[PDB]
Amino acid sequence: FNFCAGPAALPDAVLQRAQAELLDWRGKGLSVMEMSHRSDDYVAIASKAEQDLRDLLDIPSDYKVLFLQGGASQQFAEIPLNLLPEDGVADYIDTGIWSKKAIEEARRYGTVNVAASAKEYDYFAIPGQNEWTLTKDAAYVHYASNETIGGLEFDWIPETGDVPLVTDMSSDILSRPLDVSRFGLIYAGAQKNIGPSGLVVVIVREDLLGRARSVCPTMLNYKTAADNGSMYNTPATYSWYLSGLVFEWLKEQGGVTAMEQRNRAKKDLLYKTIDASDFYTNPIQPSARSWMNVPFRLADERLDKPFLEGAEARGLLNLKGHRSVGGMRASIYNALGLDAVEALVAYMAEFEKEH
Amino acid sequence: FNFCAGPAALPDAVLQRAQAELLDWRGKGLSVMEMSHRSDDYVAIASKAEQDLRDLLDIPSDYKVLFLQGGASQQFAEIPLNLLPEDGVADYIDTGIWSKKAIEEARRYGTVNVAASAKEYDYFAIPGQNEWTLTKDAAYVHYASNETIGGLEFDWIPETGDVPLVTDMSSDILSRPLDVSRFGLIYAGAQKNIGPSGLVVVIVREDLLGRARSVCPTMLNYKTAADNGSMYNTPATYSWYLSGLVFEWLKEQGGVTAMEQRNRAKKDLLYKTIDASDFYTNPIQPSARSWMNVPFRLADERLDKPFLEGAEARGLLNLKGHRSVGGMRASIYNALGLDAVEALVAY
Ligand SMILES: N[C@@H](CCC(=O)O)C(=O)O
Repeated sequence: FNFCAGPAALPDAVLQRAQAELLDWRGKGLSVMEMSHRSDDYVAIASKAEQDLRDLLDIPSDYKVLFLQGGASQQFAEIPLNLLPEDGVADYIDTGIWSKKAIEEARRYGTVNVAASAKEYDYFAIPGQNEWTLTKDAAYVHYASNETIGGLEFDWIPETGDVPLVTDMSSDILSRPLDVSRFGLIYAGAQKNIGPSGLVVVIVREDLLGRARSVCPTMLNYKTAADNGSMYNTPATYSWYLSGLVFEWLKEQGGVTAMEQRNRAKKDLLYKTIDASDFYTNPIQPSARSWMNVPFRLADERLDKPFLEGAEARGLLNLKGHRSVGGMRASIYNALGLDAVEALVAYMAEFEKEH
Repeated sequence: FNFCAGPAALPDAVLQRAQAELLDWRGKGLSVMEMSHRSDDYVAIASKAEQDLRDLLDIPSDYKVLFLQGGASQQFAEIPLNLLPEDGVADYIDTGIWSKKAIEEARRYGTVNVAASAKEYDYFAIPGQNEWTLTKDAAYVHYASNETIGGLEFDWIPETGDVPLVTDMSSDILSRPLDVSRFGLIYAGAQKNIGPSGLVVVIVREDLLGRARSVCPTMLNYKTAADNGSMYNTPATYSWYLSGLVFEWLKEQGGVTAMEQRNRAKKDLLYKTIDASDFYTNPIQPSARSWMNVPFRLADERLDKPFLEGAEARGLLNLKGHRSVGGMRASIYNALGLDAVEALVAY
């Protein structure tokens, strides 16, 4: 039971599958690691991963789906490099640490307008859109769907008229249905629900491609990736394959509709437990409580060490909160079942009783 | 038996170890795939990978060793972005496809002087340095030590004074001893002679860092990966771990001197076969014949189909040449034993 915020737990079945065929994929005598990315076998693996992702999220045909490298952090530069004209303005929304890192990298490429900030609510809530100061002809509006450390998540899709929406969904993509047509670009570092580290998925409106500024590297150009099936150069071949295994696994589990029902029940159970007493606390207003990342603290912080030691004594790993916040944090991505949250909540009850 | 140009086959010992501990690395109930890069277990893996590499090539202490993403191609932009002042000049050496790709990308960031071209020699030979037109005040000199497609390789190191040497060693790194101190920057896509795709190794003089131009992305700034142990953000954790297994394996095999002895054998054996008859042809002059990639044409190109068939028949796979090349090519990287070249010369 691995509650780590990222890289995240992979489903057992996915790792078992990758393991069983690691030396000899489909009896061909080759690891997927040993495959040329231009071989028929690898092309079919890659094309199927792309298609399975379109199927999962019902991605419209006028979106490109890219499998890139460099982590979500590299997108903080790739987005304005591709989508922000040199004299333009980008709107950014600040809801915590990751949306602030995106902001900082964009300033190096042009003018950023920070159109809203959760600091007015001490990051316990997201400012409603009526408080936003959007720029009329902004090149795009950027926000982080889910702040992994802060446990703060959009339940809703911002209305921005004709300005393309751009969203970091690294930590909650594929956790529930998603109306992709609302967005100009969706991206996700894979190490939460998609899969293996390094890999990044970018889902982008075709009509937004082709305007990368001249200083954008070829390898950071969306149109170049799109035009070459994410194989302009050598891709992260094993990582791309693994994410394919995850997409297949997701489909067999009942897709994003099923993840929604499961993730809602998981999130409800843990929040119910925390809200029950004043021994555990989560200060995030219900309207923006993340389904994926659940920070909480104990009333008496002197009990942190015992809590974590006991948690590790049970099978409940990596509940330690990010050092910026302290306390605890249960990350409960797609790969974690209700049994995981059941076991956590059972220990939390046992612990409260003794203390 | 895998004569593929990329990626290299991985040593069976490595893949078997990777398979055995994919779910439960050293009894911790955890996949390396699921380890945080900030965790102590993964920190030790990554440090040991770095250190083993440093040992393997005898990298001096004033070199940073970076584990990056995005393929060797991405270095075509990262190099000028970090090492080429906007008001400056870079010398590039053209010996074939990959060194020309590197040139074309560089031109987007400043002035590029192509100081030498194998064009005059139909890429059958490398122009000696006295034919070169180096720029005295150059930020660096870039060349590819091994042109993977063309079988064209340097056996000598350019002497460029106080101008930094920047070299693409994707296909030949770790195949022979290397005098790292001669270079400003070495980079290598891991897929070619190490095995893991995506990952890139960059080996760069400390004193070259810190001068990247304002438009350089944070994630493509060498100083950034250098000051953060290649972990400013999440690295390609699995590929890094894999490459570490390969480094461990290389030490067990006698390291890089032992690789040199083995590769010279494989190289010399295949080349002996081709120079024996008029049946096969390699046009590359002996002085620049690659040890790593060995292209050869058939006297009757209309008989190339039964060359391949009888090869797919036997164990010998992936011998067809690049779309642009036309013919055959064998890649005899480190993980390929003499028995493979033995097997090949027979059929
Ligand atoms: N084999 C599981 C871990 C099992 C456990 O310790 O709970 C995994 O790595 O996904």
